[PDB]
Amino acid sequence: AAQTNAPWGLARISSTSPGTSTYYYDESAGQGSCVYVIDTGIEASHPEFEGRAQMVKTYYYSSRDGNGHGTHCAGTVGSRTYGVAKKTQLFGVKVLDDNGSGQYSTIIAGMDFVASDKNNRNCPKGVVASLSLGGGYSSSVNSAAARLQSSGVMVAVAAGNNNADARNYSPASEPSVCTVGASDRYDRRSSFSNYGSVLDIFGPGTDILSTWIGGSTRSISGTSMATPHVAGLAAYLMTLGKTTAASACRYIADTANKGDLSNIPFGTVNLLAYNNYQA
Ligand SMILES: [Ca+2]
Ligand SMILES: [Ca+2]
Repeated sequence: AAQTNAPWGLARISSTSPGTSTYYYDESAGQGSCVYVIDTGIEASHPEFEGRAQMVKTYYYSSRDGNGHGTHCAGTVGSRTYGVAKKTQLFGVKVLDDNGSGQYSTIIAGMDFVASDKNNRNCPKGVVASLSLGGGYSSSVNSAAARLQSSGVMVAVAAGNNNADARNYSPASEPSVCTVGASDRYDRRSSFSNYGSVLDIFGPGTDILSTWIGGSTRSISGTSMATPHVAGLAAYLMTLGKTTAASACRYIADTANKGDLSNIPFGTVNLLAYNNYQA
């Protein structure tokens, strides 16, 4: 299948070179996989989700996304027009309030929730979690991410938007998960993206168009935007049977576009997520 006039980041992960505008993908489109979006929530009634999204847990007074971040990033995972894996099932877990903030104790509880809730869901091709959040280093937050990964969930996390070494941020600095940096449409590291030896992969992160609350759309930038491209790609590749939750991050790094990015400091991987699609 091919989506013409696609958002640049979708086209970028289906191409060996920048500057294309078609997103090529296998029709299976992540069907049978499930992706938890752990964020501000999901506006599940947005037409772009086609009924494939639902809120399963909130830690505040409502389940509604009053912010937009969670709806945006879920749309990059699996909305019809803006998503990588267009037939996946999306579950929302609201660990951030409508101002986009959350306590570490709540974030940890949300990850432990996913590790157990997945056992109650029908996800025959596997389970992914997308965490576009982060803050200062916390061994307790890292441990919670490691637990989620160990339980059988492919965990993708943002490297952070500080233009610094990701070793000082959590859960980015936890080695056992998939830590995602951000790139722009000209194959430069996004000027805000963290770096360091703990990064596993880069994905598109500058000027990412996706769903927004109020049934709308908008374009925003961050490593928070890059992470759902990798989460969607993992769900897409697990549905195809090419990899599992335990090895998906390694498989994506193995099959990435290598050496394409500019302004990558020595010691950081030069790997850009790529779906290797051949019609
Ligand atoms: Ca290339
Ligand atoms: Ca890693």
